[PDB]
Amino acid sequence: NGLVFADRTPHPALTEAKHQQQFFQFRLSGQTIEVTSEYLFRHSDNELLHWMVALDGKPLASGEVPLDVAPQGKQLIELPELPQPESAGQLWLTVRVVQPNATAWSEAGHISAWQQWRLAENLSVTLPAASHAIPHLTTSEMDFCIELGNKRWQFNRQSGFLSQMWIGDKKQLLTPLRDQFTRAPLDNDIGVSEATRIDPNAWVERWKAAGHYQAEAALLQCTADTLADAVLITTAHAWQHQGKTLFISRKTYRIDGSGQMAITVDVEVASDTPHPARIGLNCQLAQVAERVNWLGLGPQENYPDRLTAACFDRWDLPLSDMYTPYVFPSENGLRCGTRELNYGPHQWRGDFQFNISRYSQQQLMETSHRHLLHAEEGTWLNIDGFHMGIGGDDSWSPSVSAEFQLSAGRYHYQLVWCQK
Amino acid sequence: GHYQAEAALLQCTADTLADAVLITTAHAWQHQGKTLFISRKTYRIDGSGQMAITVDVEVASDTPHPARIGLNCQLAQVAERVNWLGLGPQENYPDRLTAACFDRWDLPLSDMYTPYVFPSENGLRCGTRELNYGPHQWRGDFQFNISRYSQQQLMETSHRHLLHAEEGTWLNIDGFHMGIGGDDSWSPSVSAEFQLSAGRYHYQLVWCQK
Ligand code: NA
Repeated sequence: NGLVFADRTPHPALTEAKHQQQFFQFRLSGQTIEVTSEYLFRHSDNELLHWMVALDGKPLASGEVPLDVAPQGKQLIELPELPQPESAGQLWLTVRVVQPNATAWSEAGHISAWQQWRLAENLSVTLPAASHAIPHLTTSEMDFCIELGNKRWQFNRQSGFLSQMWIGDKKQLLTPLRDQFTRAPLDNDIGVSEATRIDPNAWVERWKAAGHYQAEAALLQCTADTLADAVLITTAHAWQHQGKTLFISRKTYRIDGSGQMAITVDVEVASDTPHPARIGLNCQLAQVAERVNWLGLGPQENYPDRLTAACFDRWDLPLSDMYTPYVFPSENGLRCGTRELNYGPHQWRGDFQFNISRYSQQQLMETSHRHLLHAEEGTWLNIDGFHMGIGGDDSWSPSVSAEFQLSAGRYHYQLVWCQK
Repeated sequence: GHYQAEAALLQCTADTLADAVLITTAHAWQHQGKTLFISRKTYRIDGSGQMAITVDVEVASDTPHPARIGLNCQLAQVAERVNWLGLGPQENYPDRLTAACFDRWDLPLSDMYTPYVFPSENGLRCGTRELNYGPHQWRGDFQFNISRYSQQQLMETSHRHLLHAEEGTWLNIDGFHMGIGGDDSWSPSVSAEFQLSAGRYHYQLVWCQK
């Protein structure tokens, strides 16, 4: 039940505790930062404030101001009028309180508090320079093949999914790109439930009994169209369990001249089915790469009801760090509010949540101990428009708060998949 | 500048499909060089006369959250009755809708107008899946008001008795609408969870004849 492993390696939840338990509070108003001390006895005499402004990851300004705050007191810090941003994007402000001198309990340079705000945002209005290339639609009884130069997209007409992609003669997928509404159950999803003594109120059991894990996709529609400068693929699927429709998924794929695939997804969720664990897509990628790069919340694991500690910046970690090694394996390694993701030859743009690793949701839920896991061929990807909270007020009864349950009935998300 | 903002056209293309015609548009609302709103739409007209409209709006994070995200027009038709499947039968808003019930409702046009002595936005009905007026039918998941008075007349006139009915019927169909508040009437009182602050909004509508 610990915040740390038995060998004292931190769980991701330790960072969330550090941030919420901070001793300095911050408000922003125009160009003024207000800092409040929550110390009862000491002055801030080993503290200074580092601030920085970045446009979509790229720094534009930074600076330092010594902190001089009495117990329970306030200090007003006025930012210099900041250089105007050139292009489009959202400006972000980050502050951190740094301890310059070593103590009996910390190293010099130790970070004790932090906070972020959105500043000015300029929206992209200018039409991206209209390219000339034009994608080529090839139709057979079993498939739709889209070709742009030497890039190839294959849609299966029987199953209704993007079943393979090609750059030249190099294939990208080991498993087709499909919808996903399930996660490998966390301890909070399971609670005190067991094979010998089932607890029907637990999230895992409501999910099992409704047939979420056994749901079979059934194609409703699958059409292909040529436009002026692109090809459009329209699909619709029903997920059913023994006659009862659980979810309907409606998608458009738009592949244009610049070689980008715009995916638009619209999902309906039956009001009387237990709210699903996630609403997204998954596939098994052929490529295994070293690093993972993203513009979003990080660097550590973060979930919708546990993402306050994470900051919005540009992050770059090795693949093995995007997986959290819980002793009892479960869904893990998510990062939220991501605008861009980069892995090997692939780039994904939008506003989504993701995890990425060598283990599939199926392997994670079938294995009881972490040492028993084996890396699978390629890399398993999950990209969710929406993901249920993880809870934790206790681990023996539903604890996910109402504002974190996927309960809206109708959902929308869009992604762009291209090459970097 | 929300009231003074002018729609600038970014894109407007047409494509013929196997069974339909698809119109794509994009607009940007600006004031003194700042982009407030961007609206991206597709209209799809299929073989059965139905028009499917898809809208995606971006709102600038540093502009004050908008009062509504929707569409308007002035219809030529003046009909006796309004018929809808949604919350009703009385006026209801996102932070004042619990009393309303979901069902099929049917009222004379004049009932779709609340005669507040000082005139303002009035008459909204929320959580609607279907609206009927004359030979028109709208389907989706939206909020609406319908009346003989433009938002503009309503905002320029000070006493209800000084209002005059306009030719035809003004229709407002919103994907989203800001709460009304009222914990008091002398400071901002709309609670955070009823402000339109998500930055990106999506809604869809089918328009047909019946
Ligand atoms: Na008025």
